[PDB]
Amino acid sequence: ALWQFNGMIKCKIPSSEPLLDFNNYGCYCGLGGSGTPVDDLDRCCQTHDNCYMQAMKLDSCKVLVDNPYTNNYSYSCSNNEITCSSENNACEAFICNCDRNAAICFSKVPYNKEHKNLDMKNC
Ligand SMILES: [Ca+2]
Ligand SMILES: [Cl-]
Repeated sequence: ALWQFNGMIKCKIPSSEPLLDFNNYGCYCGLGGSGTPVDDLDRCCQTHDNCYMQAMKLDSCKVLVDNPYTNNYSYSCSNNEITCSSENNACEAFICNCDRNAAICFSKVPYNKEHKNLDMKNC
C-alpha cells in the first residue's frame, strides 16, 4: 500500500517526504502516466507503473478486494536496506517487490527539478 511505499522510499532517501517529492514528477510519477519518460527518474516510475499493471494480471491479486495502493504488505527497513517478507502472500509479495525496486531506482538517479509539475502537453 502507499503507506509502505512511502516508508520504503524514505528507507533509501532519508531526507525525503516521498509522497511530495516523487508525486507529480515527469510523465509517469503519480497517478497514471503516458508518453515518453522525460528522464531516468521518470523511467523508474514507468517501470513501477508497468509492475503494478502486471500485478493486477495475477490470479492471486484478482482474489482480493484492494488495489496496489491499498493492499497492505509486510517489509522492513534496516540500515537503509529494504527487505520484503516471506510472510507476504503472492499478490502482496509481488507488490512489495515492485515497490522495493522503484525505491532503489529513485535513490540511484538524478532528481531534476525542471520536471516537477510537468505540463501534460509534454506527455
Ligand atoms: Ca504513474
Ligand atoms: Cl535495499
